[PDB]
Amino acid sequence: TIKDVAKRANVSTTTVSHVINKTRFVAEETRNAVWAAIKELHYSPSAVARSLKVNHTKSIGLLATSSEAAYFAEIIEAVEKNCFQKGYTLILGNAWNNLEKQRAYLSMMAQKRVDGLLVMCSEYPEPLLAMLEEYRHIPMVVMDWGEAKADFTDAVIDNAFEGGYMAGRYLIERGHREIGVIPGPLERNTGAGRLAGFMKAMEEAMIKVPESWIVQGDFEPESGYRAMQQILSQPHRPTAVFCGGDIMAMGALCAADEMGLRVPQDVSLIGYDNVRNARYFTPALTTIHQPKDSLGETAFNMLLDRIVNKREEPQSIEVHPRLIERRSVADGPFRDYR
Amino acid sequence: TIKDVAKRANVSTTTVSHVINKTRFVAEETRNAVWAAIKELHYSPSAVARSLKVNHTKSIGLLATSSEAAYFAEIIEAVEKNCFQKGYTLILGNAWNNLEKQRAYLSMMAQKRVDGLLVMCSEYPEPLLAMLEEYRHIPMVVMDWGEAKADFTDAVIDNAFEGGYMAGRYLIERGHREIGVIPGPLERNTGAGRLAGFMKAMEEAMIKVPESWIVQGDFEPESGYRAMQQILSQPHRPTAVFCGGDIMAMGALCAADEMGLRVPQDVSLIGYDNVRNARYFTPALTTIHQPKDSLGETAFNMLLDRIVNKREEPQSIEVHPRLIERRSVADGPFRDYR
DNA sequence: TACGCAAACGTTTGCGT
DNA sequence: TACGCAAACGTTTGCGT
Ligand code: HPA
Ligand code: HPA
Repeated sequence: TIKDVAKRANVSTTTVSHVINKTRFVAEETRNAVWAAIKELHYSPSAVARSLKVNHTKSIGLLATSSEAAYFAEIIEAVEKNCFQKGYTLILGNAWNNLEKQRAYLSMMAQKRVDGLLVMCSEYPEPLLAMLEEYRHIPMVVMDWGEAKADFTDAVIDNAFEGGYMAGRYLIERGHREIGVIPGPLERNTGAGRLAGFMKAMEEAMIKVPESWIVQGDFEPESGYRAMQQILSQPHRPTAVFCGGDIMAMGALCAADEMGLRVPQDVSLIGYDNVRNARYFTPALTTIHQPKDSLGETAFNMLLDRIVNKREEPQSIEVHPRLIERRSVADGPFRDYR
Repeated sequence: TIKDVAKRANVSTTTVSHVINKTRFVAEETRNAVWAAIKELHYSPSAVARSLKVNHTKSIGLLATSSEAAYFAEIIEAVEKNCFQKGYTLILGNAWNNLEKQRAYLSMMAQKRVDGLLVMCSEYPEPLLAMLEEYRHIPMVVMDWGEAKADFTDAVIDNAFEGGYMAGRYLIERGHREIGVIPGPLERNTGAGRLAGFMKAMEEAMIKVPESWIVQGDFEPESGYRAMQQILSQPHRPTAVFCGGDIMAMGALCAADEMGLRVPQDVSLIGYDNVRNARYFTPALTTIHQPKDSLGETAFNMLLDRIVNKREEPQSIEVHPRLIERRSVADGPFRDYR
């Protein structure tokens, strides 16, 4: 069709091209003439044709886990913002923690020739680390690890341990000594690592959380419901709960309510993520905030780098979590003795 | 690179192609040989090269409004599921109700040559109806209108009016006669149309909602907070509130709480959307459920049709909302007199 | 029986003059 | 000064034999 444009215009397609991408000087007269064509002809320059030549699609892929999840969801909208303002196109893909599903999108992606690869897989088994590294050729960053798992990728790191530690600390310094925890999947950084940070702060205070007081969640409100229920539903119960993430928290909240307990009056609860509307939880949720936005833009940024600046060596950037005091927490029994 | 494969293999690229797409018979012997190459050579067939020939990208675009929003978010994850299982690639794009932003992605999209176009723009001014129809050439469906605005598109329709009406009805039949409403943007179906459905049921009962009892929200919890606050914060207040959508509802909830009112003890409240975790709202939210999933798959489906079956005429499919009774509502003063 | 020749898809870009 | 010739990018596919 570029051939058609050049013809109504009586100029080479070579010309037509040039004006369309201001890649060389063209007489005004001519320049206009081209547009004239472009417009009546109702011309849309084929990006694939062009991609085929110039060798780059100007499009990138999000090999994510799932997008409905609050946490996720926000991280994405960010990444998207950055793609846009920097001309990039977004290819969203959810593997649902499914190897086959991953090997698939991974491939679809390579074939579709995405310029770089954004990776958010949550769990990362050897089997996955492997597939991932057969595409080391395509530039990519994994935006969800705690430490730098491989050498063939860039990494953004959240310090979800210092976060877990802040979480504990707060409770500790609030009067609390009988604490419970519902962590996320241990096969996940935001899961395991958060917990760990929490437990250190605890050992440091010689608080010993009883195993009957620690219940695994899956980051989904239902898991939160069940956990909290399991906790409060027992002879002896803590006065404070640390919840692996805000939506589970939102779950934990409900159940405590359905069991007629008061938050934070009867049970204090602190979560983690600082999700968009945790402030409208009831009560307004006190949590640890994860800089999802920065996390996103910081990821785009590294990728872009490797991309244009053709960087080879790996990189890793740390991002930092911070306490947000809302109102789901209250002074514990030992506050006055400190 | 296909040329490279055919060479290690000592066969025509023509061959190589054929085996890769089982498009004609190839001697086993040969067939294997090819793979052999494909594999060591570590070959990934270029989809763009191929797209250039076969004329179809096998990829589709979501010209959406925003993706973090609960409602939205879910609709998307659906659409994505369907793209995947049907080989399609997803291009997510948020125009944020910004014309320029829209004219942009719209174009990026056409140039990128998406096979069909999924449209979810929320507000739709003439200026937008126009741009949209300059791409009538690219197959597309708008999955967010109440009636069929244009003739150059397919349409999935939600009956958000029958929904608004159900909403009212419930309240009516529960003992309620002093009702309030926080609707979504009137420039939106889920906004206006829901309201309307609500108001009819009201006129039908000769309930007259006082204008000081109806407050616009923007579908965001903060708007909900403010509205509810505005309502309950006044001499005379209703005994029941209909909330244009679940997250705003979640907002309305909080504020009522911060004003020491009880839900549904002091104020009954019913929302709309039936968002993924409205069950974990506190109290468990009673709302109108919107079949987002079906809405999604139903959209993919129509598009696919036009796409493969090269359908020209427009179509429109209706989907239906339904009452979900949770516990944010209680019998009003007139329940016994019915 | 089983496979190749070669032109085409829609652009970009180096050497021209 | 201001523009074209023509080959190339990586595939697919019709006519062959
Ligand atoms: O894996 C996760 N899923 C959902 N929310 C989360 N917040 C932290 N990690 C996660
Ligand atoms: O426009 C909307 N935004 C967010 N949630 C919604 N639920 C219905 N309509 C909307």
